[PDB]
Formats: sequence, C-alpha cells, structure tokens
Amino acid sequence: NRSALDFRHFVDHLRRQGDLVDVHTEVDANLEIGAITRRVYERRAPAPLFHNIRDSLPGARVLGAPAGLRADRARAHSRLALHFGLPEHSGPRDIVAMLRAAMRAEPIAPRRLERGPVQENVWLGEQVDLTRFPVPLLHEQDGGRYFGTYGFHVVQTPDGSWDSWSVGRLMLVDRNTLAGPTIPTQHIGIIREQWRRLGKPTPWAMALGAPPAALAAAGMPLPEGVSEAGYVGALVGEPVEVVRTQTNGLWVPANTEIVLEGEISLDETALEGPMGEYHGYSFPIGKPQPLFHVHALSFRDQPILPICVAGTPPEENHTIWGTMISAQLLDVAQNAGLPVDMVWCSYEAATCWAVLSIDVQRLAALGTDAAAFAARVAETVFGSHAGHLVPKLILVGNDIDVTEIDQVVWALATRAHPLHDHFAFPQIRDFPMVPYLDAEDKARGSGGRLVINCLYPEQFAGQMRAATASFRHAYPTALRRRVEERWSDYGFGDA
Amino acid sequence: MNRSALDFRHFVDHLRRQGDLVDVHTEVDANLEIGAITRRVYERRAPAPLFHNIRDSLPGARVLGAPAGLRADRARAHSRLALHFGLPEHSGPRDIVAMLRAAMRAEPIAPRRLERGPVQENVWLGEQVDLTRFPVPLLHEQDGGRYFGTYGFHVVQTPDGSWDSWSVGRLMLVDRNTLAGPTIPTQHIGIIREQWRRLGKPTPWAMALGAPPAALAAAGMPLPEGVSEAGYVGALVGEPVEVVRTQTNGLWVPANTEIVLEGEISLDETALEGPMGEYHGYSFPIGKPQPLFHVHALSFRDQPILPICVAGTPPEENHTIWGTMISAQLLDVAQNAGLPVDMVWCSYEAATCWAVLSIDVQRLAALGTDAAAFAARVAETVFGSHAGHLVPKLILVGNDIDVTEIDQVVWALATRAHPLHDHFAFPQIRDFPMVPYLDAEDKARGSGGRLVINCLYPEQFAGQMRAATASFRHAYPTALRRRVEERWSDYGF
Repeated sequence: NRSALDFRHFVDHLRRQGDLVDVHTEVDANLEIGAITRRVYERRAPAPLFHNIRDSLPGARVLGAPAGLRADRARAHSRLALHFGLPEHSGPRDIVAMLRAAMRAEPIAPRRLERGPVQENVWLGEQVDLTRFPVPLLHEQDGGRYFGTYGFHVVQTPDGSWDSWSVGRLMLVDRNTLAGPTIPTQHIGIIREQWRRLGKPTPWAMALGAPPAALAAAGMPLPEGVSEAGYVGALVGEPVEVVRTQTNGLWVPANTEIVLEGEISLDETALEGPMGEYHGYSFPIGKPQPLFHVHALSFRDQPILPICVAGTPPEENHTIWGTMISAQLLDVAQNAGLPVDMVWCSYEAATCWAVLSIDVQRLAALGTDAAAFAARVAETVFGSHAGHLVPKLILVGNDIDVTEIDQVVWALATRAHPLHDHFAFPQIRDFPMVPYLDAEDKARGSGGRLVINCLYPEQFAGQMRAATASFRHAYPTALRRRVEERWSDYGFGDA
Repeated sequence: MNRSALDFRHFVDHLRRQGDLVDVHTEVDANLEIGAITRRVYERRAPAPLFHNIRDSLPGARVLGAPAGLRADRARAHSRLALHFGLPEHSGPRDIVAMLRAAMRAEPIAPRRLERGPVQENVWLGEQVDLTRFPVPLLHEQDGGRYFGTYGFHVVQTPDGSWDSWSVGRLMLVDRNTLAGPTIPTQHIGIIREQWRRLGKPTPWAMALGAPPAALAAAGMPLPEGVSEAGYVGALVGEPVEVVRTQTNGLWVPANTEIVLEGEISLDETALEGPMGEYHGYSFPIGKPQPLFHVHALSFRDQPILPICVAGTPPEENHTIWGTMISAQLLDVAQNAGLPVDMVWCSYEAATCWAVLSIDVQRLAALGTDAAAFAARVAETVFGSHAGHLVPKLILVGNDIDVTEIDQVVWALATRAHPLHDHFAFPQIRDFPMVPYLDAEDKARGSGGRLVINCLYPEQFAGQMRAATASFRHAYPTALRRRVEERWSDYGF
C-alpha cells in the first residue's frame, strides 16, 4: 500500500525483500544500462538501481526492470504485484480477481496537497536541459534516446472538467524538446483536438517515477470525461496525492521522481523512433510525431529515472499491460454471457495472443458450434478496448490451466484441427503494431485477426472424446490427496 | 556412459548415485497409486522412483517409474534420458540429436553371445507361470486392464532365422499366463507374424523388460526389413549388447535383462485390449480386440525390477525417447533432401504432435521459392518419410530462435504466423491414425489432419528480415554483451 503510492518507497521495498541490486559501478546510458536490464528480464534477476551513470547529473539514478519477473517460481510476480498493492506470492489468477474487483470499486478523488517531494528541484525555461539526465539509448537500432519509457502524460480538457493520464514513450530531441506518439482515438488525442479547435497547443506534463499504482491506472480504458487518477484509489483503497505543476495548472502526483511540464505543439514534428517494441522486434524506419516542448521540469533530490527496455518477454508491456488486458477481457467475456472462467495473455506470446478458458458445461447450454461461437467471441473481444490490442484468441476448455504455456501448447497441438479450427476475421480492424501485418493488411486496415479453436466438436454438446491422462484428471480425488500429503514420506522432499 | 547404457541394474545404481533416484519404502499399491506417483514424477520432473514395498506382490520384485522422464534442474534436465544413449548428464536436445545421426551412420556391432546371464537367476516354466504375482500395475483410472509391459520390447525371429526384430509394444495382462497387445501388421513384428502365419504356425516370441537402456532405444531405429535391431546398440554406444538364448524357444534376449517372458503370439485368438492413456495425453474410452501372447515361461534376475511407462501428458517416455529420436530422423530426411534445415525438434510440450523445423534463411533465399511452394515441398518430403508419417503438424521458422526452447517457438508462432497466408493444410496426405483431433470423416478418408505452419516472414524467402529482434543477444554488440557478462558480479548480482 505504501509501495503502491510512493515509487521511492516501492524501491526500498524491493531492496528490503532482496529484489533489488544496487549498482555502484559507473555504467553508461549508451546501451550499457539497457543491455544490463535486458539480461535482467531474461535471467529474471533483481531490478537494478543504477547509482552512477556516466556524464550525467550527479545523484541522478536509474531503475531498470521496474516490473520484470523473479526467478523464484513462488514469488515470480512480486515486482509486478507491487504495482497493485498485492503481496509477494500473488500469481496471475490472484492479480486478475484483484483487478476485476478494482474495476468495480468506487474511485477515490486524488488528495490535493500544497507541496510535495517532486518540487525539491525546479528548472525553468533556459535552465532546462534534458540531456543532463541519464537518458538511455536502450537498443543499438533505436533512432534515438528515450527520456520517457516508464511514465504517463497528463493533459486536461479546456474547461478543466476532466483529466487524462496515459502512458506513452517520449524520445529525447534536444535540451528541452521531446517527441513521441499521440493517438487521436484516445483521451490524450481527443483532448489535443479540443485545444486545436481553440487554436491552442495542448498544456502537458509527464510524470516519471510516479506511484507504481498511478502508472497502472494510466492504461485502463474509460469513457471520455472520466479521470484515471481516481482509479488509483479503486486499485489500492487509498487516494493518490497530487500537487499542481509549477507551470500549467495540471495536477501531478506529489511524490513523482521527475515531472516535465510544457505543451504539445500543434504542427511541429520530429522523426521519432524507431524503437524495439513489446512484440520483440526493432523495426528499422521511424515516423514523424508531435513535438513536446519542455518549458519546465521538477524532481526529487537524487531523482530515479525508471525505464522500460522493450522486447522479447517478459518485460513491463507483457507483465503490466498483458495482465491488465487479461483482466479486462475476462470481465468483457463474462459480462456478455460467454462461458469463460479465465483469460491469460501468455507472456511468452508477447501480448500477441490471449487464451480463453472455457467451462464446457456452460458452453453446452448455448447450443452452438465452433464457427458461430468463434464469431460471437471475436466481436465481443475485439470490439472492446483491451481486445482490440490482441490479434489472436485461443479457445480451450478449462481442464487445462491457461496461465501455463506448456499446457496451452499441449491443447494447441492436440486439439486444433487444420481444417476446422482456424477462424480468420480479416475484416476486423487491426491494432497497427502487430508485427506480422503486411502492406496489404496495413493499407486495408484489417486482415490480422484470428481465433484458434481448441474446443473439440462434441464439447459443444457437453461431451469429450477422451479423458486427459494427467495426474489431475487420471486418478480419483482421494488418491491424489494421498500422493500429495505422502509425497515426502515416499522420499521426494520437494520435487 | 556405456555401463549404464548396457545394463538396467547399473543404470539404476547410477541414477541413485547422482541424486536422480528416490527409493520408496512406504508400502504402495500397484492399483493406480504406483502410476499416480509416477505421473506426478513426470510432471514435477522429480527423481525416478524405485518402489521396494508393493502390496501383495512377489517379494524382492521392485518397480521403476519414469525411466526416461525429465529432471527439474535445467542443466541436467535430460540426464536420465541421455543415459539411454550413453550420454553425460549435461546432454541436451542438439547434443543427443547429433549423437543419434552419427549413430545412424555408424556400423552395427554384432551382439555378443553368452551361455549364461543374470536374467536366468529365476525361471518359471508352464504352470509355475503366474504373471499376477509380479506387481502388475493398473496405470490410469480409465484403463481397460492392468499392464505388464509398458517399458520393454518384443523379440520375434523370421522362420528361417536369418534375422530377428526388436519392437517396443504394450502388453495388457489377461490371466495367469496370457497377455495381449498390438502387433502392427506393417512393422517387423507384423511382417514376421505373417511369415509364420503362411506356415500356419503362431509366432515364437519373447519380451525383454528391464532391458539395457540402449537396447530399448535401439528397438526404435529405422531398419529395412531383413535387418536386426540388436546390432544397432553397438552403433549407439560403441559397445555390443550381450545376449543369451531364451530358456524355451531359442530366441536371443539380452543377458542382464531384468525380466524375460517367453511364448508365442497366437494365430487367431484375441482379447479386448485397452484402452490406455497414450502419447498424445488422452485416454480414449473404447478397448480394441488384440492378439493373445501365451507366456509359457519367464525368467528374471534376483530381485527383479519392472520398469513402467505411465503414458499421457508430457513429458514422458514416448516424448523424450521416441520424440527425440524422431527429430533426428527428420533432420536427416530434410538434409538428405536439399531443404535448408539445420535442426528439427519435436517439442515435448506438444506431445509429438508437431516438429519445429529450423530454417537457414541464407540458404533458403538461394532456393528462390515462396511460402506455398516451400510448404508443399517440405510437406511431401517430411510426411513422405517413416518418421514424419508419425507427426501431423510441422512448423517452419527461421533459425534465429532455438527451436529446442518452447517459449521461443511460441514467440515465433504468435508474432510470425499470419492467419491468411501461413496456414497450409494438406488434406489428402495420409494420416497417422492415432492423432487425437481427427474425426470420423478423416478416419474414413484416411487423411485430412496434416498441416504445415509457416513462420518464415515473406521477405525471408528473398533473404531479408523486416525487423531485428529486441533481446539481450540481438539488440547489443558482442563486445557489450561480453562486458555485461564479465562485469556481472561487479554490478552486484
């Protein structure tokens, strides 16, 4: 709870539980930091807090892998769980039930403070130089250095009636200019347009090293006019504390490590990217994006710049956003009357697929078949904001545990018939970032969507052609419990 | 590792010696419990269990479960499996594959004939034969009977004695001295059965259980008709298997075999056999009539060990032995054909229902082909072989990934296989009949289950790649990777 609301306390928390390594060695923000953090995701090592970054502002720090996973199976997701207030042994299923709970908790208004820690140091106008920060070049093939890879943008509607928080990347352009994507169909883009329809640039701020739970809220889809900041309070049962910015009347979390302030240019662009992205790839060509002019910034003493070195799994895009998507999607399916009892975007599939666990008893009641169930499933799923982001759906019965990739592969290989179980929906619009889309797909706007059925035909009539020959399903309950409790007297200890 | 490879008893002491064997002294039940533990052993990837205290069974008789299952330790995960091919504990997929292919090219060594062997320490003749006295397990709840043979092979010899055969096979328990199990009509044992049947005679037979680890594996070699498995043990481990004559029918069986059965495969008698959980992870509900195997005598070692396979969800002996052996065969089929494949791997996790083919994209580009042509080509070549006949689905991916690691194959499949272009079905190529997802239309057509999934990006056929990979290995220069690994403890890890 104190970790969810305070990034610095979040860090001392990880240190306390031994999920942090303090790197005292001088490291280089040119590639080295990224290379270390990359190996950290892949080896599932403690999160590194880099204490000495070459040629940087003295005291400026960097936190790699803020939601990477741990090598400990029992505590694998403790870092990621900590962004939701959740404890060390929280698994996928614990975190989803927590997430669907939050999704129906009353939001709590952000507590307004006069003052805060992010205000300890202020740079105004000409005193602003972003290059003084340990700004990393995260992958050797990136088209520049990224100031923002672990924060959200803050913008407000012209009449001030509502706030938006949204995650995005920001490339370092120069000492007081950044640039990055701004999606028109989203709250930030929608609000830009409101200031455009007034002839004005958009007042902006970015929070970096914001409360872990504030980062989390900054990704949830919500109706226009609705503010993300109250859903921190829904998540953790406590309001996020905010202070107004120095410059532009926006509200930012009191204890953010670094806040940038300024405006998003109406017309100015810079060639932004490319960057190695969540899907595991680094495309070679960048595209123009709006300039972000930094007119002022402020930071806590010894500011920690958290980063995300995106790529092959598992990194924060899979761990944080994949997990949240799986919750929202589980909530979307149940709501519309679909026989789904769990959804997991396997980290190993880099958020390019979500697996749907199916209660085949409830499925039998629908009196339907694969093609029809597959079409109905696609519309519900892809017609939502979370499911717009995942191009492939796998429908499997609930005898397997869909958080286990090994079990999904078994079902995938043994149940999906080449002739009957491959349902393309090439007219459902794509999420453009999907790596396998070709030029025809992108010009058209669709072609990438697909549902893969692993639900045997007789399963729709509530039947099954064969029992699963596993420990769980091939032996009676009394025997299984006998073997479980007696396991260590057999001579196994811990298998 | 040839002493473990050529002697089951030594193989067992070895496993104990390394911490890969648990001696169960708790009294257990041959009814389901033995299998329930062993099933859990495969799945948790625990040390192999040696069962000493079995309810109402022959004293001194023990049981070994998970003979070739995996270990939870990632660096020695394949050690138990590797002992079967006489390999070191740190052996893995590619090491074992390269070992197999060399062995397929290696010359057989004639099995060494002994007059006596430990398998003769106990002999039961005729009415003394009571197969029920062994701790014969019921392995899964929905099984149609108890299984005596799930980790051993049949010995049959051609009527003129110019060659014999070793074939792995399941034998259900029928009564005192009768078993039943499938005789594949096209295999060496069905071929020979037919050879004796044209003489109006049943087929003299034996089964070796607790046979040398390399003998069991050699039974799965690709051999033309007229050639014997037994000499390919020597192909495998550089040493010949030692063999003695059976007590009653003049057949050759390995000398140190834990338990040997002797008798004949009936001409026309059947019993309803099965069902049983099989390699694919499922236990189908119906039993099928299968030939009788009259056991007229059996011999066994002092304190015999009966190895078992509790077949089902991966990874178990079907996947780790036969799966590993198939991948190697498929690597040969592909390379002998001209396909730009540097590795094939039948993912254990996929229960031998797929093989991931590692494509060399520099070599692919030279072909000047496309997805549809390549797919069809790889398909005729692979499914047209004896090994590839047994695998319904093939995945084609670039060799930038380890096709050996399932998490990388999954990444490749999710991010590179396109729903509209890369799903090439081959509905008219004969199926292997046991693939779990077929339907009655398929089984009556005899085909319809085959597929090649293509994860080669379209540009890879011209030699390009749309995007680099964002990982530790591929987003950073070698020099910097080296520094990070060198300074790893310096950073404070």
